[PDB]
Amino acid sequence: KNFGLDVKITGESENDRDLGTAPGGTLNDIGIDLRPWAFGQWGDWSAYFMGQAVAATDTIETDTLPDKSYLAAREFWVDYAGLTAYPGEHLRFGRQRLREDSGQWQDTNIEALNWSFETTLLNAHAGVAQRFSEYRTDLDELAPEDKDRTHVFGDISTQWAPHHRIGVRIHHADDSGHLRRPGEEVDNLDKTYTGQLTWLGIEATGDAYNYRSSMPLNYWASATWLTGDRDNLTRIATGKQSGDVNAFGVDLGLRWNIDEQWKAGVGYARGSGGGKDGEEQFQQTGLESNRSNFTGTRSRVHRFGEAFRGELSNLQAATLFGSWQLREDYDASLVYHKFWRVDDDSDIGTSGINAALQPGEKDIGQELDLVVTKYFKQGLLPASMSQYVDEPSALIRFRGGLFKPGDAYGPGTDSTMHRAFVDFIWRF
Ligand SMILES: [Ca+2]
Repeated sequence: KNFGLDVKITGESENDRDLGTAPGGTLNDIGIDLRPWAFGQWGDWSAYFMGQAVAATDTIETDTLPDKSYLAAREFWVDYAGLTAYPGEHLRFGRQRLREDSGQWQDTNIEALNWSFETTLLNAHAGVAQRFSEYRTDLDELAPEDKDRTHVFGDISTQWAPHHRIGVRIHHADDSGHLRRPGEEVDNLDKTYTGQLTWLGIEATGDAYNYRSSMPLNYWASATWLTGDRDNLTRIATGKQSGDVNAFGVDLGLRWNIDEQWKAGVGYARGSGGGKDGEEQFQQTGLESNRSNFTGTRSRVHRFGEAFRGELSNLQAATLFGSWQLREDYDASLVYHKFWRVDDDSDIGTSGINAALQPGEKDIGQELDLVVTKYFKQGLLPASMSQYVDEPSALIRFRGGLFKPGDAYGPGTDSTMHRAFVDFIWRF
């Protein structure tokens, strides 16, 4: 198939993003999303384009990787698979899906040069990336954190025993911006800091993200060191405070495949925080979605809550989950989280909650998530297409989170909050 059209209809219900502390923050809306694509392959070469047309009753989210209507170019790349005789080896250039199984490093569409090498024994990847635009009719300027930020990254891992992998992973980001000079008026679209960061990681998995595992016990474990420096802006520009960064992040999980249908598991993750001038404040690459198959179903789930959508930054999370599935027809995940701040005086990086944290309070909150999918036989897509992980065929899916703020959110804030979606996907 050289041509296709992915059709997505979505309802999003959100209430209340700011927990009743500001105007807005709510949605209860519907949208249709059309994505015509073209694929072609000749010799060692291939090329790919995917566009996007969206019309919605309000500004809802139609993917998990501003006007009510817009057009976009999501993907456009050329690929060359002639460098070696390995079938799992190719080099890809242009705007593409950068993804890794945990989703905690990269899960995004971005302009890139990315080299992939996959074999039974050994997987490796290396690449560079940078955003130059959103390629959307409704956005004119990059987010400040993306402006002039380059990414270089790589990974290498081996399968040391059947279904068990271990490997290393690295990523580096350089903010080569010229922070607003002293005096000038700081724009909302201006950077809040610049610097250079390196993440060095080790990871071990045993069918961690394999929903068809032949093993009764699956696991994941990763440890990541973050080091570099930052120059932070101090609305008129007073100057900058430069400082080193040395921080740490970890993520652990166990999953028991009770039988072919039923699974249960637990998880823990921490990203350091605090220190002088935020020296020990861990943070992620900025390319991550934090979504994966950690509950052991075909459906991906936000590692840190559909609702809270925590970033691993001054953040501690404990997780409990069950999941069910029936062949390739259905799946469902039930997930419970509790969240804490590591340093009760610093912020917690990005989330799906826009409300101030009270100093001295560690109890961020807790959340219950439900994910339910029915898959249809029609629209079977080849595993080589990037959307395969989320939308391998036509399907209908419910994805929801209910968040209960803890003491870290003072009085005046709502006692409950939710974000929930229904997604319907059809493919022509
Ligand atoms: Ca509100």
